[PDB]
Amino acid sequence: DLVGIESQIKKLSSLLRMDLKGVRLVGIWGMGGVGKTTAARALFNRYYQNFESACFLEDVKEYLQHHTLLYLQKTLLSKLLKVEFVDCTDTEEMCVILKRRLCSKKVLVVLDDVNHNDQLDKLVGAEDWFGSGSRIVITTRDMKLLKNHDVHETYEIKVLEKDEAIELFNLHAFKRSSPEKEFKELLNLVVDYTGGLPLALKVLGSLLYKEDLDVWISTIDRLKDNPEGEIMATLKISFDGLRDYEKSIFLDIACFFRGYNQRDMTALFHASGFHPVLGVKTLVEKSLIFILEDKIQMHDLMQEMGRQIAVQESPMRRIYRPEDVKDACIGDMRKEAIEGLLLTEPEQFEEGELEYMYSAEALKKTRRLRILVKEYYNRGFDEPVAYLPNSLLWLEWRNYSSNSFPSNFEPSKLVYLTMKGSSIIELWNGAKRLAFL
Amino acid sequence: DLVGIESQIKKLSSLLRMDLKGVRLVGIWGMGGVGKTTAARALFNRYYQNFESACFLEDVKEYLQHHTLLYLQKTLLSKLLKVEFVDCTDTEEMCVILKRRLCSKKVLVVLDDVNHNDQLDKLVGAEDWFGSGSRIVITTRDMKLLKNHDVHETYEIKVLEKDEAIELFNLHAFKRSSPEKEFKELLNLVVDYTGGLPLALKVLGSLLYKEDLDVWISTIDRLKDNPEGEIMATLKISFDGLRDYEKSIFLDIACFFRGYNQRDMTALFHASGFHPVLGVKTLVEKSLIFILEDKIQMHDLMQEMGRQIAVQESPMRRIYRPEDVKDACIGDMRKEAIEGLLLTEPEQFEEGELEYMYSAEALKKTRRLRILVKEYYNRGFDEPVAYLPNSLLWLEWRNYSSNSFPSNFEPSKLVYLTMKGSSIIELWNGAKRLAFL
Amino acid sequence: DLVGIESQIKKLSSLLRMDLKGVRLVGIWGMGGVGKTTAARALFNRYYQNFESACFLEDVKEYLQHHTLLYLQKTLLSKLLKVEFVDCTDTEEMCVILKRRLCSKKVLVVLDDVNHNDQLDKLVGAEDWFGSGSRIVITTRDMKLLKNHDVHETYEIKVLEKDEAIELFNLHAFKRSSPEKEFKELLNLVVDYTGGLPLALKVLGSLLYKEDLDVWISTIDRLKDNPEGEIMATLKISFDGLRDYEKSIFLDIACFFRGYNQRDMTALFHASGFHPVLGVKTLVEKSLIFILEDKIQMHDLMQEMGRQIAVQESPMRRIYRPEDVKDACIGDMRKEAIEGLLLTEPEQFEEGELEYMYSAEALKKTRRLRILVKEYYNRGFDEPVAYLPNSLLWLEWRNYSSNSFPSNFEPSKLVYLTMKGSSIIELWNGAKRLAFL
Amino acid sequence: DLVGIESQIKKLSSLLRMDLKGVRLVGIWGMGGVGKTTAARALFNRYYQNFESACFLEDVKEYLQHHTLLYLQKTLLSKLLKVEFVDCTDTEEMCVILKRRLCSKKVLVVLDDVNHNDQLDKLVGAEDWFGSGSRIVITTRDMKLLKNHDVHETYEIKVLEKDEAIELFNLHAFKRSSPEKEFKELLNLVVDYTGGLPLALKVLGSLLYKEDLDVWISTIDRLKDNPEGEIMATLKISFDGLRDYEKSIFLDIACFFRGYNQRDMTALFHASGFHPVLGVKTLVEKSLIFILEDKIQMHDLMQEMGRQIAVQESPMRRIYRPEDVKDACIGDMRKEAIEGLLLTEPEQFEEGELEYMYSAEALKKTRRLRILVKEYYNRGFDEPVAYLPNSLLWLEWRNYSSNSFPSNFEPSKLVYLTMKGSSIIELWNGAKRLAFL
Ligand SMILES: Nc1ncnc2c1ncn2[C@@H]1O[C@H](COP(=O)(O)OP(=O)(O)OP(=O)(O)O)[C@@H](O)[C@H]1O
Ligand SMILES: Nc1ncnc2c1ncn2[C@@H]1O[C@H](COP(=O)(O)OP(=O)(O)OP(=O)(O)O)[C@@H](O)[C@H]1O
Ligand SMILES: Nc1ncnc2c1ncn2[C@@H]1O[C@H](COP(=O)(O)OP(=O)(O)OP(=O)(O)O)[C@@H](O)[C@H]1O
Ligand SMILES: Nc1ncnc2c1ncn2[C@@H]1O[C@H](COP(=O)(O)OP(=O)(O)OP(=O)(O)O)[C@@H](O)[C@H]1O
Ligand SMILES: [Mg+2]
Ligand SMILES: [Mg+2]
Ligand SMILES: [Mg+2]
Ligand SMILES: [Mg+2]
Repeated sequence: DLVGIESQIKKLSSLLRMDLKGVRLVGIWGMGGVGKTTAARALFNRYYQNFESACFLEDVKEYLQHHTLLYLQKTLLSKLLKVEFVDCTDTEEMCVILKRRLCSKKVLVVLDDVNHNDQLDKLVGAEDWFGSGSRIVITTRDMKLLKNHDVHETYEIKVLEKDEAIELFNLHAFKRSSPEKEFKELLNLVVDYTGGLPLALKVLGSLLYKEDLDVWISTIDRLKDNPEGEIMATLKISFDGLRDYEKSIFLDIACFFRGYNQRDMTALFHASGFHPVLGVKTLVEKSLIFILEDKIQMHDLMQEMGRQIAVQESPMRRIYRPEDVKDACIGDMRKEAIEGLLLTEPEQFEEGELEYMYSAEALKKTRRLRILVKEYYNRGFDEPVAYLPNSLLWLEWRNYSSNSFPSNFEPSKLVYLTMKGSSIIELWNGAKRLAFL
Repeated sequence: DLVGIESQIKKLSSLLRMDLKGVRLVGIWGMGGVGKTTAARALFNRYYQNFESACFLEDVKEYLQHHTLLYLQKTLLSKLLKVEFVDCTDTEEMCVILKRRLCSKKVLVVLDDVNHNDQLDKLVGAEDWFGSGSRIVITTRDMKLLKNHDVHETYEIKVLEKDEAIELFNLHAFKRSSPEKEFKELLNLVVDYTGGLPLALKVLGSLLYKEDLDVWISTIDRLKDNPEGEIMATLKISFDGLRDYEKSIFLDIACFFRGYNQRDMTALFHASGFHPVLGVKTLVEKSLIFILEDKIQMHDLMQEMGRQIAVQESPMRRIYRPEDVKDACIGDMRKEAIEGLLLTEPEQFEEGELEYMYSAEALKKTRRLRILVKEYYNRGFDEPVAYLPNSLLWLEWRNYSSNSFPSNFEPSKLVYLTMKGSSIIELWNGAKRLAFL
Repeated sequence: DLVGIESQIKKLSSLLRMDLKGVRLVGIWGMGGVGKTTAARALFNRYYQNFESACFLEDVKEYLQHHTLLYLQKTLLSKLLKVEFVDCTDTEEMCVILKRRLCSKKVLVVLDDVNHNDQLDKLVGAEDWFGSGSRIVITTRDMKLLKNHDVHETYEIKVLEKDEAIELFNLHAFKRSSPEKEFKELLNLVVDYTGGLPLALKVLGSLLYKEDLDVWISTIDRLKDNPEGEIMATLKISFDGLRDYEKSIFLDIACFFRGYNQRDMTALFHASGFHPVLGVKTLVEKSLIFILEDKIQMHDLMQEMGRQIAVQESPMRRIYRPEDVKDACIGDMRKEAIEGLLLTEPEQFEEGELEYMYSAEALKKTRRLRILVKEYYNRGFDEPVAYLPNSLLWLEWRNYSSNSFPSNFEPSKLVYLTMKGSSIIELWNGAKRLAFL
Repeated sequence: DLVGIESQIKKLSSLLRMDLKGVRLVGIWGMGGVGKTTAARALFNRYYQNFESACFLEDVKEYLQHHTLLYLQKTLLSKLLKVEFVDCTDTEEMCVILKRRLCSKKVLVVLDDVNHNDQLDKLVGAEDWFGSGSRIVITTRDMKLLKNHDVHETYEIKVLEKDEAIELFNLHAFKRSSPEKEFKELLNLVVDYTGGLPLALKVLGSLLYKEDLDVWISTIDRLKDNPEGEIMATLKISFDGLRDYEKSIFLDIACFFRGYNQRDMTALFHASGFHPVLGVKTLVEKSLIFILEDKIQMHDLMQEMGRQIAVQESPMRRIYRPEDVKDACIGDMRKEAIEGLLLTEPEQFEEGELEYMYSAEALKKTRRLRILVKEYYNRGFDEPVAYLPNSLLWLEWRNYSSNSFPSNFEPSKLVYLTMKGSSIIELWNGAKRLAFL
């Protein structure tokens, strides 16, 4: 029943101001699941009587997946006015027709989802196409398309809060009734799992409906292990579009470095062949990641998205889970595309797979390796390391069994190296290059 | 000519009762091929004159595969009334229009095939959208969508009986004439092969039409070996939708355990990483399996569906057929993804492949193994077993050649173990964990 | 300009007879490229004035690939009559509407391309839907769909003759002008390459248009080596539809046995796991192969279709070309899926690859082998054979270097064995089974 | 604002002449991104008032990807005249209707994008379908379709010049403002990267819009390394269509031989199994390559297209980049499909990978090899060569360490061989065949 929305009509109304002359373009930028269309619909339903004519569209992306762009703009003209479709086999005649016919009128037009600029150029991209008092609202997942246009104001919509999330989930799961004084702990766990994103609340609300308490705990365990693919598909829509390196940057951040320092992240990505100046800016642009106190923290569910995508890959390019380490010991197949590693606690193998993975002869079979992390305290059952291949960019090691680094090691454009081990005599015998740090 | 249908109009009529006031929702839940649309059509054709207006749809799934949901509900309003299409570029205005326009009327509306709840919410999901006396009929393959709605009554439609199946097949194969007193044995074999499911009778009826007796026996042999893919595609439609573990549960049940005990099945699935509380409930929900006397018996054709799907897979994850055992002896490729086994009668190999498969060195190449079944009496040409890898969850062995279990065996969260062998001195030297049984 | 067509209007007219009362169904069955639609159009254009109303469709397959079956039959009613589309969201109401409205009229209706029986049932499948004097023409690639209906007469259309093919090609290549007294030899070679099938003549006619003589010879060489994929796609349309074994039967016939004896072919296919009673009948049914003097001769272009399809396959299951033999000597990859062989002339290897292929140790790496043919006279540089694996079904060997068969050979349900070699003392030492021959 | 276009209206106007009687067909042939539709639109907008009726279409390819050809020509008739759609379920009746109805009128019709001749035949393919004074304009990517028709004149549109490219990019990047006296060097580099092709200017203009100078240099580096896939997709559209050997010819030219001599190129392609008489002619025909001073120079961006396509391939069939050489040293996988090589400067390996690649034992693992180029001066750290496999067609070697060619070398239908080495005693001991040179 539109919970927490009334606080938004004031914010949207304030941006336009409703007393200025001419045309103003406002862009609503979200996250890909947070309330965007519902907010646009609320504004439409409140102010649609002030103008001579108004129109509203949903999911222009799907509309062009079923129809043609010329047809779409054909309907828009026939919606503002009551006239029937006018024949035009050329798009440009239609653009001139919109300019010539509806210039001397005040209208409100809402766009729901756009991804490329020719959409705006063919539909609403102008300044004098509309008369005085007209308002243009464009909803999109990234502000970049808005930036190329002359959008006066923009609004970024954040996730719901604890009280609002609980209220919405309670509304969906129990529309009339109330929990039988035994679901509060489960309520807290479920809502904490999502952390805003009302789409997830809607999906889970319809799932646990007239379901006994016996299935709720199983649902918690499944959600802990499985990403609940239904929401993951809607998030996956935003993933398609990254060209060559943004996927690698996003996968690197999601798999290993979620809340690390920015400067070291840019140093790593620049030294690894990616382009942080472009990749980081556009990833922030598309609301996949956000910067908070010089960190690159993302949403909880987006991390699960990246982890699942990394898992579904025939060559294991990202090993962080313990069982994937076991699968990587086959040999001659998975070594050539390891592209990273993350050693974990050893009380899951019970046969010495962990010691073999970082052994000398195992590391000679891999040739591309950038990230290697070993984070678990030494029990007293470790072995010295020999190879340390000549391709690493990020090094993290716990207690070091060996006396010092091997003499066959070259930094090889290293970036980050911290050693928490308490047994190191000297780092190196001489003074090597250390071009980057 | 709608055989056996007259007994159903009474059952459907009784549920609504036809004398109550307000609106009542009835959900017809079937199996994916049993008569569902035909029953809905019979009810429609019998009671369509009682109401002011009525409408009927087929295969809403396909309709959205060709059109948009907004267009679909646009036609529904234009069907109840004689008015032309009304322009609305937003779905919500259309929902309000249905509520505002057709509230003060009594109508009958039938939905043929739905899969997601937003379909019902956008089309028929309400209580006061329709006037007094309105009836809503929703046909679907699973009652779960009905459960989220306030459906008053539900009806599950079962397969046809022996007499009805024979009558329908005779109608299709010989619409006017009669069998020439030589097809009765073939008639019994063909009808027994299907076992209800009038779709299979329709498919086979049109195939053996003006065909000589010489081809009938060949058809029986082909049907024994081949699953007759045409029907298998319609059943395959229901398979798509299972998220991650329901496919594994269904494949496990179809391949090995069809009529086993429920409790051991849930113990196996819970111990193997799946979620029986969710998977079993939803598989029963989607009418893929049913529970009869604490068993998990399914339909005969669904078993062939699962077996064929398991066969078409580049990594042989399910070996039950004898020739697949031969193909699994290549080595270094099929061992790493064996994920189960089923040894069969040895009078098909004639070269000792069976003894090599369970040999000591063969079992060291496989690391993931949950189910292993060996069911054939010992001729006197067997060999002792050595490895018995440390990953099994289900064990079944015939006469045991070895004296006792190897000392290198750990139960490894075992679940089921029965030994029909008559040569066992002691199970183990000591007392191990045996956490699960 | 419709060459050779006038001889067909008489044949089609004679079948209906044009003086009978009631409704008659005639089915035109072709080959998949021979003139079918053009013949139907000629009959339509000649007799469309005799009836009150008439209609004609093209490529119902494509129409349902873009529209819905309900829409298709909606247009058919609106074509016979001048009335606008009538609303009906259920197909069955539309079928009853056709029966109720157009029963008392005489019409001519032509169907262009159908593949499944529900098309005919929903559109034209009845006897009293049409009034006296109505004619139904159904064009299809296989008579099986006609057989399930009560088609009175059928006509099979064959390829064009030498004179007609030359005339049509000359019309396409030189619509006004004439060859400059130097293209006659090239004309004969090109027309001989196609051998009828006016679609191929149309494709090649538009390709060699205002092209110099220098490119013509290159075109002949390319056509000799390349199958000219454009026509191959139209033929490929018919390939899709074979379920599991018809593809294997067709590939076996195209690759090796084109003009062999029928009885041995059925013996091979029955002994190899296929079903000749079904496969051969339906392949003849779909006009892929035809029987002439107890042979299985096919069209020339269909053989190139099968050969190309066999070539495009990552596992080399059909080796007949000489360079594929070289590619099959890699080892451990191609042996496990050889599924046949055809040794050819040895003056293309010049390094002894041919002798290695049939060597003893090479044949132990293959386990599935049915067809093996060795047809080239012994120069005096051959070696004795040792293994002769225990899976063959068809054997053909030239001059035999060895004295007799190896003692480790079992017939293994052999079917065909002829030996043209002049050096054989005895076939076997004893008397083995020889279950099939 | 249509920069540089005014010089084109005169050229197009001159071809028709605008004073002749009858109908004339003019074909505009471009490159796949150069201004073609905009030029056609300019001519339309200037001369559309002279005729009774006129029509214009865009992207007929997409129109048939969403609609049917019959529907397309249905709209064309309803555009010239004001009448509503006329029912016709057969295309041929529609063609006769166009001939019968609009013959006695003068019209202007523009086709935007065609790929197959039946499009023209069904729409505009005739001479007397239109009255005196009618003009037909057909825009297409290749003149071959025009050649089959009776097109009187053709116009090929070239890329923009330096001044025009700078003006257009400045218009897109700064529509109102001007560069802040610091972007001139960046302007020159960006425009030089594209070299005409206004589509690339449009794409890059919208990307660097209100972007700081810090991101511009990163964009230059990314464009140097990445092909900017957005434009590459539009160019990729033209790639689809080449049948079997044109792709191989194009990949060979793009990867290695861009500005080489024509005659040696045709000799190589003819000797390698391709058909230069067909392949070269049609590649020039489709405006992928052009001939300049007996060279095969292409556009700069098309070379990046070919290089990227060659890179995205699981079997490395084209090794020219230095890191791909490292990836090709795995062994037993990449050797069997090397199909060419290009050795580069050795100050990128620093471990001796280059010497191993051309070593004796490495070359025995490859069996298909046509092109091998080694272009870097000998530092004094090279090794003699032994194998030189018996399959090469093109040889290029720098300073030769060995005394002479190995005695196990056969020319093997060699084509090109130049040796810049200064240490060669004799080419061969005797006189071998040397069939081709
Ligand atoms: N604050 C809220 N109150 C009530 N319902 C909400 C709220 N936020 C979201 N929803 C519901 O959850 C769903 C979320 O989709 P939403 O309307 O946000 O589209 P969207 O996220 O803009 O679409 P996309 O991001 O894919 O373009 C909607 O169906 C909406 O009904
Ligand atoms: N009892 C019956 N009498 C006569 N015909 C039947 C009977 N049952 C099924 N059929 C025929 O067999 C076919 C089975 O399809 P049915 O009408 O059951 O659709 P459905 O199974 O509801 O579709 P789905 O399950 O894919 O949603 C129908 O075409 C119907 O004509
Ligand atoms: N005898 C002929 N005279 C003139 N033209 C012909 C002749 N036979 C075929 N053609 C031309 O060659 C083409 C062959 O296609 P045809 O009309 O035979 O369709 P079809 O083969 O029935 O289609 P399909 O087999 O794919 O269903 C047609 O476009 C037709 O114009
Ligand atoms: N000289 C020019 N002046 C202004 N704008 C141009 C010029 N040339 C191209 N453009 C713009 O760049 C884009 C290039 O596309 P264009 O109009 O050339 O279509 P096209 O290349 O004919 O399409 P295709 O080649 O894919 O069939 C157009 O949108 C056009 O607006
Ligand atoms: Mg939205
Ligand atoms: Mg149904
Ligand atoms: Mg046809
Ligand atoms: Mg264009």
